[PDB]
Amino acid sequence: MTFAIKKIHHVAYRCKDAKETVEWYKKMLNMDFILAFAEDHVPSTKAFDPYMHLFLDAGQGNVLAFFELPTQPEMGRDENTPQWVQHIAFEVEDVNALMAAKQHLEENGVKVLGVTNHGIFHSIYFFDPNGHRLELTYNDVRAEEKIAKITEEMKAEMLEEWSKTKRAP
Amino acid sequence: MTFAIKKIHHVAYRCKDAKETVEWYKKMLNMDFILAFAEDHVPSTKAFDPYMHLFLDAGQGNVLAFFELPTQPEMGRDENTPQWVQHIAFEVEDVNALMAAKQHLEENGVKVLGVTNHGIFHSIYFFDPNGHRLELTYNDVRAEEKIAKITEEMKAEMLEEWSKTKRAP
Ligand SMILES: [Zn+2]
Ligand SMILES: [Zn+2]
Repeated sequence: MTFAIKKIHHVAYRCKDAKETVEWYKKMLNMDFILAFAEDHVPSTKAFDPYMHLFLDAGQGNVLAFFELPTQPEMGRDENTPQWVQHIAFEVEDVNALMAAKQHLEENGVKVLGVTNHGIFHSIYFFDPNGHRLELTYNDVRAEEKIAKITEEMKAEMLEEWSKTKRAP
Repeated sequence: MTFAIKKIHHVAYRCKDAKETVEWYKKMLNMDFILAFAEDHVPSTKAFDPYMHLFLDAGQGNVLAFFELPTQPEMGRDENTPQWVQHIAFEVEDVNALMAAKQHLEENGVKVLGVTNHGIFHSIYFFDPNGHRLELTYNDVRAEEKIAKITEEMKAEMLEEWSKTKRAP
């Protein structure tokens, strides 16, 4: 291979209101507003169809990005997929940070589920003001040791068995 | 604030076939398979409803994650939102890496759009085997200088004007 992925540059979703979204992510998660692009038409088309594209700081140079499309029909969803599948999780340093976040969100009126033990990490869950599913998580102190038990042979075997049976291997 | 977001921990989407997805991301983008969770029922429910949750290495500890839900109705989409809105972009080091990636993808039969100049970064676009919109990008050498021209006052003003008019400020 002549190239390697460095990191996630940005992950983009639709939002209902750019200013309300910027304000919420700053207030609830201290995520700073980096920049915005905006145009009154979609590239290569003439028709009036404005958008605002916003970048938010998600840490270590990662960006959480939104588009507001004020002349498009209201955002919907993939009705064939459960809500818990599509989500974004952000890492916090440790349990003290996760509990701090949980308390802060609750004090600001956000319903928070958790803490949930996923073995290699521990998480809390809440919705953003656009209905996106968010997760905050910290890695278990023994996470790398538990992951390292998965050998390349086990990975191959698990995928093959799953491909054959579509039951948990 | 008593906590800070460190980075994106994982971003999750649905995939149609776990093994084909793992194989494609390794072949096309050299993204390694880290681990998988699988169960035959969704937590807290009894009914047969298996899933496989896979983590792929997206660089610097970021994870691109997928779920395969083999007993659910086929994946769909939000029909009220254009395809170009929801997407994920991964960073490459520089133009040589982006052109290497473009050539590699094309040699493996992937249609690639680009290179597109976005001023602060340069990008190529292609679909994954699940219909997700992918982007590879490298940052312009003067990107930080161009972004630094946006003062906190300009950000406030742009959001206020946009909130009022819903036209590009
Ligand atoms: Zn998760
Ligand atoms: Zn993009």
